[PDB]
Amino acid sequence: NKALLAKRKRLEMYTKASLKTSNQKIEHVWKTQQDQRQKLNQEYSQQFLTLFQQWDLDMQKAEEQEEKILNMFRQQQKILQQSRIVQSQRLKTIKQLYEQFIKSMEELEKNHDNLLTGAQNEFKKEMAMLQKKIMMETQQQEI
Amino acid sequence: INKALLAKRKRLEMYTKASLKTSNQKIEHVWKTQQDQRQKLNQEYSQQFLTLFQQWDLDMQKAEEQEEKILNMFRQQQKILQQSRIVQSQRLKTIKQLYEQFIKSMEELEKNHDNLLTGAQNEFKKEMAMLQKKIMMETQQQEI
Amino acid sequence: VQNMLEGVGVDINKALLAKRKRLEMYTKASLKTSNQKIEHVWKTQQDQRQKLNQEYSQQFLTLFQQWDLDMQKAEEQEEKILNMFRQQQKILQQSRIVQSQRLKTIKQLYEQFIKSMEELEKNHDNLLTGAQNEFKKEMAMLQKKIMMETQQ
Amino acid sequence: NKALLAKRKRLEMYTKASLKTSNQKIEHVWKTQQDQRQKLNQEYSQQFLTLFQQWDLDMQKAEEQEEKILNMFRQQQKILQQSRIVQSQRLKTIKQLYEQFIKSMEELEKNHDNLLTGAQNEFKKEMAMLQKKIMMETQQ
Repeated sequence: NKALLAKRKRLEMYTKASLKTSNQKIEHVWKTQQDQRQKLNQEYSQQFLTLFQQWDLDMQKAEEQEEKILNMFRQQQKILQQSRIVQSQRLKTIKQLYEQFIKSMEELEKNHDNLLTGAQNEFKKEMAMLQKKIMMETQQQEI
Repeated sequence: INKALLAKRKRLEMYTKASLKTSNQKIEHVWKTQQDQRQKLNQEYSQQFLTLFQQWDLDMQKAEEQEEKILNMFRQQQKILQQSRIVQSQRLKTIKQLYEQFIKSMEELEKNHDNLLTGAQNEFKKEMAMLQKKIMMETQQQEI
Repeated sequence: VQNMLEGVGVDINKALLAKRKRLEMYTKASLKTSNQKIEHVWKTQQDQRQKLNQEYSQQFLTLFQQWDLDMQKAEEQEEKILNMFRQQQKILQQSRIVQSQRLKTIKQLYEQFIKSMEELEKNHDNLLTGAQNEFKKEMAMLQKKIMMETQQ
Repeated sequence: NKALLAKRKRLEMYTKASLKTSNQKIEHVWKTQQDQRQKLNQEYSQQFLTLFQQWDLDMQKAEEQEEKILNMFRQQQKILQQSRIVQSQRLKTIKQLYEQFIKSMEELEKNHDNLLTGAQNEFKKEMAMLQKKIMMETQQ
């Protein structure tokens, strides 16, 4: 009976050990599956993170280049506006110079008119004197 | 005799006066003609220059209007370029957030599943232990 | 008497075989059931992971479809910007050609004006010469008349 | 009659000289006035020539600057275009990576199904051996 109980205890210990091992092997299958699902998620998350980081950097570069264009345009828009302003001033200058030219010609005409009248009056006196000389030197004297 | 001589003299003097008056008037008409032609020429060109200046002023008014349209067009194009960048950044944020939500939902599901699996595994262990205990008790030699 | 104990032994071995067969049948059935229950937990978990994937895939598909449509609209906007610019670029280059012509026109009219004044001066020189010569013929005729008539 | 002809010739010579002198003095007034009109034209022509030259140069620079703005616009139309192309590629890349991810998870599910089946079958063999051992040893 001591032998009987020793045999029973031996079989019970072996059963306990066998169940423990068989269950642990199944537990390792769950852990493997879980490891592989997490590994797959980590691999794709790294790839998505790389894409999102590259996209964010490209948007930062695009913002930087917009700033460069705005500055370039600001400068060129000022030069273009000034070149139009100068042309409008040029038109005003030519119109004013033309009016000045016409006015100078009118002032000169008035001066010339008065000088010509004086010269014409002298010419008339000279011609009258010439005819008076001819008349007096040819005319028959009174008897 | 002297009355006749003086009448002849008076006649010649009147003719001389009339001739000088006419000859001088003809020269005076040359001055007036020259003056007329110079003024006519100035008036003709002034009218032409005025037409050109008026047309030029209107064309400068149109050129300023069109210059404003093309600069506005560039500024409007910049608005489109800037907006498309802003929308892209929003899109990136939306996709990034949806991806993080997906990963988080999978992690939450894993935690729920872990607890459910532990419970099921414990029941399985009890059933296997019960099965082996049944085999042992039904086969074993009884105490004497 | 020994034959009896031996005959008892056969009935013992028959009983032993029957007991073993019964336990083997029960074990087979129990392992099958216990494994099936675990398999169902696995299938449930797998169903819920697939359901989650299907739900997110639908949401990602919506985002990608909306993005594709927005790129089609952006291509439409880009085409209108070009077309409005092409029209405006033509009007602007035409304006600049006209103002170039205006400078040429004014420069030519100015040169024509100066040349006309020079030509008029030359014509006026001939009108004065002609008038002075006519005056010189009239004075000679007048003197001839006075001379001839004062001798009479 | 010799005296009469001498007198006439003297008066004719004087008249010719007087008309010549009087006309020359008027001609000089005319030439002076003409000189002053010609001088005035030359002064203004110099000023107009300067303005026209400067205007021509300013129109050359205005043409070049307009060209720069039109060029700047054309360069941005290319950037807005290359923005649309890069976006479409980016969308394609993300969409493909997402589909790959979903497909990989489906493939993993199928592999995991086989790992569980295999483990369950090994477990069944282990329990059968264990029962056989208990049975054989409880009789001996």
